[PDB]
Amino acid sequence: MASRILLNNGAKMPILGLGTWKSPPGQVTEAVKVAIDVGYRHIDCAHVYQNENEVGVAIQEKLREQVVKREELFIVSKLWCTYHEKGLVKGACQKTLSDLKLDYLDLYLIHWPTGFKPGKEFFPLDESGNVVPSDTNILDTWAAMEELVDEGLVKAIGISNFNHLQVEMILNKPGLKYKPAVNQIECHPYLTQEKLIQYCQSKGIVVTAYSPLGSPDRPWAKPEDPSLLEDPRIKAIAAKHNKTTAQVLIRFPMQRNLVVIPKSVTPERIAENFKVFDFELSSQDMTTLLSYNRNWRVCGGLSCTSHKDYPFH
Ligand SMILES: NC(=O)c1ccc[n+]([C@@H]2O[C@H](COP(=O)([O-])OP(=O)(O)OC[C@H]3O[C@@H](n4cnc5c(N)ncnc54)[C@H](OP(=O)(O)O)[C@@H]3O)[C@@H](O)[C@H]2O)c1
Ligand SMILES: O=C(O)COc1cc(F)ccc1C(=O)NCc1cccc([N+](=O)[O-])c1
Repeated sequence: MASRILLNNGAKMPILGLGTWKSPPGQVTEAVKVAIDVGYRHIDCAHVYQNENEVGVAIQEKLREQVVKREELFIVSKLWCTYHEKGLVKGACQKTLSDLKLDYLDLYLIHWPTGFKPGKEFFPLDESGNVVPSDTNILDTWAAMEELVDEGLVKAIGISNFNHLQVEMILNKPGLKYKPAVNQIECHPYLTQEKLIQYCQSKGIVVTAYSPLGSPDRPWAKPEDPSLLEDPRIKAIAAKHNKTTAQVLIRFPMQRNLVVIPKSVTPERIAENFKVFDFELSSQDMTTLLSYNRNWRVCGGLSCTSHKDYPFH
């Protein structure tokens, strides 16, 4: 298992990265420092996570310390929904760059296909509680992303939470200049994504799996929800291989040619989660894990279901 995957922009992307959604601002600097110290070279970020400044402190310190060189890091961020208009994309990218202490991003994603009304609120609401859409579509937002490549702000551009038809819309865009390098989607044994993964891979788009552990710290968790880390069937595979359940859950997407971005702020788990390059799941293990699919989503976007571009109908 090589550590990097070749993207369709000619650059290589580390297949294991550190997630940062929900990482508290007072803990994420040390989390990223530890991650870099123990071998991580890819950090997944977003403006909406409200902690990019603190992620950036860690990156800058490790560059200053010469623990790593900038060209060895692969830093990803995402354009939030309230910045889909053409005139807002560059400034949104530049705010993320400033916060992360970077001159360029390795990859910048459209975070969700849904555009929302610009303003201070990340979820602008009407008086009845619906999110207020923007009238800017995915194709014009994509053209604005292409400009960022042509200005040197980002090395690669991609998409996130785009369904099959939305990916195809991008690929079929009149005058398309750069194909998306990545589609970052939720993926784990309860949401195995065979159809969307095969489509993206067949077009040369690399898939990144988010919430690979089932996001046990998601803010909307309910007790009746299934739990990957506690599933006896997955624990049994881990025991057979003398690895933790989390390690199995991270290795699983790796063997599907996916990138995977487990989140932790716990030093011992950050290190544990990286120790996944030294064992192999069998084909039978892989098919068994795939069999657990139930189309269960951490990020279901249930408050966004009437948006013309809601992705999960
Ligand atoms: N593009 C998108 O729309 C989108 C959506 C969701 C997520 N993402 C990205 O994907 C990343 C990962 O997804 P996620 O944050 O939803 O959840 P996740 O990575 O599936 O799970 C994170 C949770 O698992 C715990 N954990 C981590 N390693 C563990 C281990 N070895 N043993 C036991 N528990 C462990 C963490 O606890 P501690 O931190 O307390 O250790 C945290 O509670 C995000 O942080 C974000 O970067 C992107
Ligand atoms: O979107 C992520 O990366 C994780 O989830 C969130 C993180 C945040 F910091 C804030 C909000 C979310 C969240 O609600 N994310 C879910 C979401 C967002 C936008 C649109 C949709 N949609 O289905 O169209 C869904």
